Amino acid sequence: DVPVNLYRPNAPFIGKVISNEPLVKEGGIGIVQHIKFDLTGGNLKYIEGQSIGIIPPGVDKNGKPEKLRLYSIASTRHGDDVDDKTISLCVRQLEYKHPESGETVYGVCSTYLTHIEPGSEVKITGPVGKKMLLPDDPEANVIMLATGTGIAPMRTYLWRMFKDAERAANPEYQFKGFSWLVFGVPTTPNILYKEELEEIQQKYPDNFRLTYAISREQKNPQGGRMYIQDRVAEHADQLWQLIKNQKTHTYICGLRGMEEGIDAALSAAAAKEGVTWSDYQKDLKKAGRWHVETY
Ligand SMILES: Cc1cc2nc3c(=O)[nH]c(=O)nc-3n(C[C@H](O)[C@H](O)[C@H](O)COP(=O)(O)OP(=O)(O)OC[C@H]3O[C@@H](n4cnc5c(N)ncnc54)[C@H](O)[C@@H]3O)c2cc1C
Repeated sequence: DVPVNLYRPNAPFIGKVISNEPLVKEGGIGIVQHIKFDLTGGNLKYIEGQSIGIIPPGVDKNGKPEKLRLYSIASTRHGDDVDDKTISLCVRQLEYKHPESGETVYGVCSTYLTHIEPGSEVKITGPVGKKMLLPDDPEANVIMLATGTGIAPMRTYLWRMFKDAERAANPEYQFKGFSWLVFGVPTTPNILYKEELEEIQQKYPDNFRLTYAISREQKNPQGGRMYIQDRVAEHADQLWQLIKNQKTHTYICGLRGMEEGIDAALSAAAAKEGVTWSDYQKDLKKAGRWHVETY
């Protein structure tokens, strides 16, 4: 029932860019763009929590054709316009240091995508992934630990839950559980979808809690810069008591390196009640209630 690999890299869907909008505001670090693709002409269908491949043009340094790169789908199954005609991505331009031969190195597929113009055609494959699916249970609790572009699966959950046009389009999914997003970025202009995240929390103050960890603007109790792991440490007992509910799911998305600090905090929380988190977490993983996708 879950759509997967409707398109494969030997014969990918040639979609077309509708829009390419900036998500990082003035005064922020880096470039993250919201890119929306036209899916008409084909049959790419997808749900929340899945990814797609994009194959960038050109060859590598060895002269071989470039391979696909996976990106978390940033839209619900219906697309941003709730017309079931498009798909959106949340793409950050990878750029890095001198000791990788040169000076600043720019990632192939990410630079391509963040600079791509409306009207351009793109090789799209997928969808893929069953690790990050949203439960159909409206009474489910959904904890969302995200940094940077790991917001993208979170945005698909939240939009389906809380957007007026989504509610009207999903008679069966009228969310009434609780959801809690801890979102980690370096500055306030780097809060992707800040306006819409905060508006969702205004409409649904009892069903959505939004928590930020902004490193360049906030210190943890030890005097260091604030990260997502610090906010989880700070709310560890609440987060543990939510996790004990049979209906509670937890999603972790973003660049790799966050999972350790999150675990040590929940380890100290669980231990208070004579539970070793790492084994309890094994059972949550088998139960399909502990979702992680870092990269
Ligand atoms: C399931 C999944 C979902 C993803 N979702 C998203 C998403 O929603 N948004 C998004 O922006 N990205 C996402 N990514 C990452 C994305 O797929 C690409 O890896 C990323 O965009 C960079 O690709 P590129 O083509 O720009 O870089 P490449 O040109 O392949 O450059 C990457 C390579 O350069 C090196 N490198 C990278 N960073 C550094 C560094 N700091 N120092 C030294 N060397 C380095 C490594 O060898 C790495 O393999 C996702 C990845 C996966 C696996």
